[PDB]
Amino acid sequence: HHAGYGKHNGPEHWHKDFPIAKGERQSPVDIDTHTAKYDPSLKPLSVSYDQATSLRILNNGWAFNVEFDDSQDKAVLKGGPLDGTYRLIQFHFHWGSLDGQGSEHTVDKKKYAAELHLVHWNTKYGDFGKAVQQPDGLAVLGIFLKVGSAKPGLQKVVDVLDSIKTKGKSADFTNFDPRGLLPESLDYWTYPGSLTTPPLLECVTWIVLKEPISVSSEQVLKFRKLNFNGEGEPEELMVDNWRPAQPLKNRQIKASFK
Ligand SMILES: [Zn+2]
Repeated sequence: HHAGYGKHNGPEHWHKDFPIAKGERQSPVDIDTHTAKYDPSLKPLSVSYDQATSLRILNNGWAFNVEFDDSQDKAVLKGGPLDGTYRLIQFHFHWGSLDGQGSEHTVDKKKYAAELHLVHWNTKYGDFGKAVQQPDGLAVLGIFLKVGSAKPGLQKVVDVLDSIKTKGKSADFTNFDPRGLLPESLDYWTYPGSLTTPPLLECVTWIVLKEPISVSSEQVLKFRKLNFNGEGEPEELMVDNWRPAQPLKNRQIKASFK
């Protein structure tokens, strides 16, 4: 009996096992576009994914992760609010049971159909395990998904989902280019936050892009065919695996644009 996204083990229960759930810098949060202030000190954001090396895709009962080889300095995120180099380790999505919900962060209370999280860790801390124990250990690039035209660069991911339908299943996923999941503009809000799943460590600098990518209804539907459960157990569809907006508390969201 562990945390999850159900009525008896959902986000509202998670504080019992993880007190930090009611912390001072939890995510996600609602982004009030009118209160977010342009920050001149922010340097240009640099997303260098040309040498990215994907290796596997895994259904971990919470989402599916496309894992990358981070044993070396290849796919990195730098600049913006960021000091030093952050290495891409994995990316995953959160999505809903319907197009009207699914994203973790919200924009003026608006909920998107889904949200992509590209997770990177600060190389100054040597490894991901050590990085999550630091306030500036992680940088997560957040990208909203809306339903409309299909995203060509996402189809490769959609096509393998049938092979990792249940919790614990994984499949080879080499040569996938994450650049195909990026929107045209790199305009972003930024604020200090957490992991959005247990253990909810407040080790994350959040970079959330303003421009959404569009995915087809067909692509998201195949998201919704995944299972939270393991092979051979009662089918629980993997839908609404998102944590709701959390109190902003003593934080300010900064904008990279005007
Ligand atoms: Zn996430």
